[PDB]
Amino acid sequence: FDRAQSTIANVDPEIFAAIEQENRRQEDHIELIASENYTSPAVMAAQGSQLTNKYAEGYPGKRYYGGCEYVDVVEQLAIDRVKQLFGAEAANVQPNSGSQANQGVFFAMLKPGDTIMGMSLAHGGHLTHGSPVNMSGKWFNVVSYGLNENEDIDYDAAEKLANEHKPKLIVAGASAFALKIDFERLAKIAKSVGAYLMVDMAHYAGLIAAGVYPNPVPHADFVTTTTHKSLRGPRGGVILMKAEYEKPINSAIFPGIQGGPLMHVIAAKAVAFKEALSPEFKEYQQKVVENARVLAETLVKRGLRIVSGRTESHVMLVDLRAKHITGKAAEAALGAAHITVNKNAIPNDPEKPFVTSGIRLGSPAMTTRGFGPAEAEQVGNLIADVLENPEDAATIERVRAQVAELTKRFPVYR
Amino acid sequence: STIANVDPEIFAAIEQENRRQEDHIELIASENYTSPAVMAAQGSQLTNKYAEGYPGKRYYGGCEYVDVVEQLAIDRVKQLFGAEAANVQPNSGSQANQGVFFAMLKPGDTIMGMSLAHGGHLTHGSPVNMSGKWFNVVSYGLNENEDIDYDAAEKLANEHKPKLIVAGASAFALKIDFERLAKIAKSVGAYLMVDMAHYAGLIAAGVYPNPVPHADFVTTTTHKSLRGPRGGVILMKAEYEKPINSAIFPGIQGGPLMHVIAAKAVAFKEALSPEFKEYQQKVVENARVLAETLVKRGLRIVSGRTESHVMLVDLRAKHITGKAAEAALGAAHITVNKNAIPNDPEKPFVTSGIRLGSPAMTTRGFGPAEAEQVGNLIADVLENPEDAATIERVRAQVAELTKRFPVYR
Ligand SMILES: Cc1ncc(COP(=O)(O)O)c(CNCC(=O)O)c1O
Ligand SMILES: Cc1ncc(COP(=O)(O)O)c(CNCC(=O)O)c1O
Repeated sequence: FDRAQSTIANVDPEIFAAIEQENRRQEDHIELIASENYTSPAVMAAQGSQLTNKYAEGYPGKRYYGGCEYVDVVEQLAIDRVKQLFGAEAANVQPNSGSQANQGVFFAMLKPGDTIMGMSLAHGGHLTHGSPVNMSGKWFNVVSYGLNENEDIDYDAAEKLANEHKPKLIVAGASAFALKIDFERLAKIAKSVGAYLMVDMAHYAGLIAAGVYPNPVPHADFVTTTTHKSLRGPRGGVILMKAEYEKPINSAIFPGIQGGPLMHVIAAKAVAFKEALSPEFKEYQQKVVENARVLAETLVKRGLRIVSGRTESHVMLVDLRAKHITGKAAEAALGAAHITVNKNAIPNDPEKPFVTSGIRLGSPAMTTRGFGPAEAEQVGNLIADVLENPEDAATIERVRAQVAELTKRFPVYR
Repeated sequence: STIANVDPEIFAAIEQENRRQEDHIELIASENYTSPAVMAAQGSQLTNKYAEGYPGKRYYGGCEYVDVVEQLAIDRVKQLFGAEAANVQPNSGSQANQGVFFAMLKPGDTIMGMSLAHGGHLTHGSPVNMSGKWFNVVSYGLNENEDIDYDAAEKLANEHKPKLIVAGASAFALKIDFERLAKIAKSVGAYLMVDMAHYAGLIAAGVYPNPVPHADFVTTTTHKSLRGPRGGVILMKAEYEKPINSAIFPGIQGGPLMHVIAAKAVAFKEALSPEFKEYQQKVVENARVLAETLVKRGLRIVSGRTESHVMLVDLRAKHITGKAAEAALGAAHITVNKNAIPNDPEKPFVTSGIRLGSPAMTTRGFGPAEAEQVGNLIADVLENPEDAATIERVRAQVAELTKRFPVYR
């Protein structure tokens, strides 16, 4: 237990080597997975702290164990800051993940077998929004809604579904949707059938905090989110709720579905929220939206199609059919050229779910490492180059060579 | 980008918590001090990676190096406990338990677990926990001798026919007869799940009976006596590998915390060393000596002895409640927690006992002599909890101990 002797290299050479290779992989690859980001050294330092040694069951000033004076300060700062970030009436910063945040809401307000509404997985919804192989879909009755012919959210069909099936709770938000979501319209739909509105803003949370994407907080009963992704924090979850749901939400997280919170991660959440309150963060998110638009614009110029026809956020879904390539094949080829994306089903995808006709692209990560409009356009063209000739070794080589020039010029961690 | 520069408030709070861990003798049985190497791992850049799925079977590309990490964690924890399969992704012990429930049960099914009043955990069927709110819970407890009442448990099993039986505890000092519990479960066609969270480190070192050969599922925290990062693990027989893995993902979790899994692997590496078995031998020794010392001073140990890291102290002969004992001891910089004893005459928030554990103090270097001194220091406070002179004298001696035995050097 000497900090000079107990280093990863000294204790575990294998793990040391793996972490080192992952550090270099993060430098040497252009990351375009929309859910990924690079969190600050300050954030990482916090969850590498001795706060992992503390059991702090309960809430600030209301713990089961003693000695929680300082972790109470930590958690309350996290609570106050995330409340300030989104203008929420109350908050819970203990969810271990985005999944647990969502489950926390379900446990608080629902009973197994209740009917819920959520965006279909096939049209950009998340697993925890009602997938039959997820708890949300196996232990509850799920009625899903999707997009219309214009590839915008079909609010009319959702309203008809709400009146027909009378859900106890409506889930909104997405893992792969490029446009602004009309939270006010959804709140009216939910109120019209006496349902709760839960918005999962995990992907947009950073953009919302900077005010470059609509805030669901004034409209929703509950707002759940991850602290990683566009919020650029540590890996974990947060529940935002109206004051009237403070008691059941806090009780649901503990002792409902969790035990001792990860106080070291909560500290990291607090550091991330502090960063998110700065003017620099708003400037970062403005560049996130700009880079995403430029990336989508460039792909359209090269003959690709964007689902919904445009992006109004950090993310886009690219229809690949014009280049006669599957999402799976595109993901692999792009990967060989050191560009990380992920395959993703498009609306009415003619391919199998594990094959798909599209790729999901996001700008938060590349924006964090300093990419601007010019680089975003270059990346778009590099992507198209691979898509038009995915198995040509010479093409992959040329692109990988240019990617190397970008990553050397824009290092992630200095 | 340091915490001090970026977030002065959080930095100061962390520094204060560092000092608090040094300046207090920690006897909360679930607490420990994990190594700098472990902390460094979950402070790594692996927090930047989404790795939904399992090694070699991810949704996303670029998982080559986190795959090496997770598989090292899986292989090492399999080796530590002789398990046929393992899942190292649970975010906590609670999620580890929920993973098993989601895999094998449907809402409304009947389960058996140790009662909370007799040392069981929240996730073993508490009505305000998921385990107890969405399932029908039949609890079993201790007999008159304050050992597990296996006869009553077998009768309850035959009567209520649970689909699953949970064993393990948060506050039980004796060796649990896992083989007996397995026979019971098999007789009624029930699964046996053992939650070994408190004993996992002792079990890895072979100083406490291993439930793995006898149970269908063994869940645990990676913190506590195993001395790793905060998180959970499921160990399971090979025939249940698929439903368990599927239940963790995409069942109840999403992206695993790869930085914490790396920290788990480092902790498992440490637990495989000869130094760890020697550590756990000292853990058992110090707990026994602590219990022995308290008995000489007139206190009583629930179950009459300890065979592990933990003990539940009956405080009634000293005419002090667990609540008062915890408060007075805390003032003297000795951290314990109140705990109800079997047939406790006091209200649940008052109790007639305190739970004590040796893992934390053993980790910072306490031996048999220090364990005995701590026992006497505790008894001094218990016998005069409101005496200012007694609290100060004990605090001064505690200060002498924490200075000679620093947690982090
Ligand atoms: C919208 C949304 N909500 C929750 C999650 C998962 O949270 P986790 O911390 O992984 O339990 C996600 C995750 N999706 C990953 C991705 O889109 O790549 C999500 O999108
Ligand atoms: C036996 C047992 N099982 C699960 C847990 C909690 O896991 P967590 O990571 O907190 O969700 C515990 C926890 N107990 C606290 C204590 O005993 O002090 C446990 O003992």
